[PDB]
Amino acid sequence: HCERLPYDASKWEFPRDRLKLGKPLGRGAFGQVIEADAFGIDKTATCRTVAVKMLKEGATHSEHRALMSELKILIHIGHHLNVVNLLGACTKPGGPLMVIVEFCKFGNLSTYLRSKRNEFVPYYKDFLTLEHLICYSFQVAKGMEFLASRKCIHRDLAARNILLSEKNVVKICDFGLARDIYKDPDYVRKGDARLPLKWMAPETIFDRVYTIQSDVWSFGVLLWEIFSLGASPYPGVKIDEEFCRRLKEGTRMRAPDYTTPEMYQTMLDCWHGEPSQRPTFSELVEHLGNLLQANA
Ligand SMILES: CNC(=O)c1ccccc1Sc1ccc2c(/C=C/c3ccccn3)n[nH]c2c1
Repeated sequence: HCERLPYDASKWEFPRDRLKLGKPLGRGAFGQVIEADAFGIDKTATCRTVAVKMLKEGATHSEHRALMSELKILIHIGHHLNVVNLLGACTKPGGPLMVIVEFCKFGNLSTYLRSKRNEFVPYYKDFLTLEHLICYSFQVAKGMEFLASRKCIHRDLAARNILLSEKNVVKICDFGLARDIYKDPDYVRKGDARLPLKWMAPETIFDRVYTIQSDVWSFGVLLWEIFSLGASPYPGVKIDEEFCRRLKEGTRMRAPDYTTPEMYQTMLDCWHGEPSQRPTFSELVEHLGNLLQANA
């Protein structure tokens, strides 16, 4: 019910003429994220690279409403290291709605990890290591625990919606309308929708129920993506009625190439058939914290 939420223009509004729009970072049918240079958005009189979401030719007022509600929910959520943070917005009539968040130098985590297969050692400068992988996992759990604390759920948690910034900081985001879900193989036709089926819990697939505990299922798939170094889930499996049936039956992915035994058990835990029996994000934070320390 985001339509009832506040937008405080005195706090968030940023002049469109102080934004210099650059190259696209992601394009969907109706939306896009573009790299931009912003003058003084978060520090007095200093230029800052940012990411701005706005609509595209083809969009209608209903996409505009959805983008406005995205802005309001980002205000409600507030700041945490492990979520992409809102820096401002352009909402003034006469120009397009723009939602401005921090820029994350390395882009999405799925693409990034997939590029590091020849630059990974379990235990070489700028090589990824097992510690990196556990560290990213822990950070995303911290960010999700934070989102849950705000009574929000993600609904599209996946490595493609995690960004890598400087100093090995990862941030949860959602490309949303700025992803071409009609051309993206990760989204599969189900009725009138294109859904991220490989990341979805059985209750979401079958009952269209979304909760924080269904986000936990997705987090388990995210873990598999991290510890496969950006591989595509359910390798060599057609995503159809048979896939969904077997998932309800209890079929799970095998251990990915770069996992530890306890990381794989954590994936299986997140994939409990019973939502209430999956760990919470708070439990995951504690566990991943211990695993990180054990690695060190
Ligand atoms: C919930 N809404 C959002 O997450 C959101 C809001 C406003 C603007 C964008 C986003 S999502 C997003 C997507 C990509 C980014 C990037 C960087 C992308 C990048 C960087 C290098 C190479 C390729 N891509 N930084 N920040 C981003 C935020």
